Amino acid sequence: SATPHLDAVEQTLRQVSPGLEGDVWERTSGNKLDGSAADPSDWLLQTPGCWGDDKCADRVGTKRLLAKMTENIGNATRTVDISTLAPFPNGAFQDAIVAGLKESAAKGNKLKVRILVGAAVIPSKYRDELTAKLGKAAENITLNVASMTTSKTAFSWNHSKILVVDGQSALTGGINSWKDDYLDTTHPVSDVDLALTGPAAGSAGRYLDTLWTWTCQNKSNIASVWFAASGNAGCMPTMHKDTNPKASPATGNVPVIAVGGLGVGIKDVDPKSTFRPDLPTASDTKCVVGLHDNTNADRDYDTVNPEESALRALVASAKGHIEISQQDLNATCPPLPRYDIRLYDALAAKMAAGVKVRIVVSDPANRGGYSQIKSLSEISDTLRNRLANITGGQQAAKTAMCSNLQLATFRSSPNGKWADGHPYAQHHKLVSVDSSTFYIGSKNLYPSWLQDFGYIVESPEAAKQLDAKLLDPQWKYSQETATVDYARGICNA
Ligand code: WO5
Repeated sequence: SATPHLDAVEQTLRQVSPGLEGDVWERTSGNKLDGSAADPSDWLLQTPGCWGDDKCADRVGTKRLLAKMTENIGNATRTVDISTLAPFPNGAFQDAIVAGLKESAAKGNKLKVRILVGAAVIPSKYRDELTAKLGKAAENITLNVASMTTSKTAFSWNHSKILVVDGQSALTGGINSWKDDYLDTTHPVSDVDLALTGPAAGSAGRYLDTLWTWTCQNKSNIASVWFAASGNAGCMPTMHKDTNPKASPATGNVPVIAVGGLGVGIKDVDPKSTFRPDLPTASDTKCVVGLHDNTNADRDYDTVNPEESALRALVASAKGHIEISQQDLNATCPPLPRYDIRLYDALAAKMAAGVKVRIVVSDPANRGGYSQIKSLSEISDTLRNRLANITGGQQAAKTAMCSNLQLATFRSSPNGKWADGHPYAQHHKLVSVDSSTFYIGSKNLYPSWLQDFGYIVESPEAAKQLDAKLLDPQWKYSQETATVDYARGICNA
């Protein structure tokens, strides 16, 4: 196979969540990473993209992200489908959406549009604001806007950040459309989306139909859903299926696995799954005895959240090296368990076999929204303890870890903080293996029980562009904070 990593992941997903294939996860061929002729790596919609400069003067990343949002929407002929985490898009994010919608309306197109947010008056106000800003272009648009909560007790609601146009183009990643955190600030959050086209955009459209089908079903229950539409328009549970081809056109040669999760409160189990996991044991992840742990001790939860298993399978597929860039690997407990045991066990299995692991997280000084640990020791201790189970003791665990781990906090320039004195915040949900296959999406590696979505792309060419444009500049500046770095013999943990 040309695609050993996807092959492995796909075999896992089909055992975990067979009934969700097509809708919540899906393998496709024939896609394209959607970069420009001039800078073919600029499918990689990183922000801010001001490497080396503690003042972030030239934000080539941000500029390209907003331009690409506008360009994709402006090319719509039928549908625009947006999900994010509340608040609703504002600032220049909202401006980009408005500009795109006006452009499409001026090219003669009549559009259906869905905008869905997860959250803990807002929707109708956002609809009205958008409608006002569109002017005459609003006459062309059938709009649905909604906020939703699927479980109050599991803190479950939409967390995906997706923009799909005509079922053909898709932008997704970790970026919320929040002007204060990303744009109008001298300490912008560092994050990444990707832009693709092809059948894998269809996959995202079918994922969004899954969420909207639940949302429209629950639209009269105020505790669950707040819905607003333009004119006399109804809720559109299946806009994608109804408006776009099931057979999405091919655009390139890139193979992709789309994968998401349904969180808690949409669907409790995949009734088709016969998955029978070995559930790891004995860790110190559950800080309190009362907590129900969906991440580590709920088989049914896995079957409706294939993304957790997909990310653990991506790690397990690595033959040489794994790079992980996250806000955090660990969650705040309560209400969540501190870590995903199976993920740390998969990383430990890899280091024990000499596969190199790099983890870069957000500076704990953020705490200090954008960090959930006090110290990198909270990561290294856990990896060491899980390594001890398979290397025969704590000493052999520490040696394996020091010979195979790079663990650090993020910086984007030579300075320990931004020039304005605020720590760098990082929010990527990024995993790359073997300079071959990578995940970009909204699903954090720390325990979380939300509706999420992302893509796993197997393309050494694209993975090399990801190295040059993101992971290499990240390590260049971030390596100075490392507590463990096998490449320089640092072992302070
Ligand atoms: O949008 W998210 O965990 O990646 O709530 O900060």
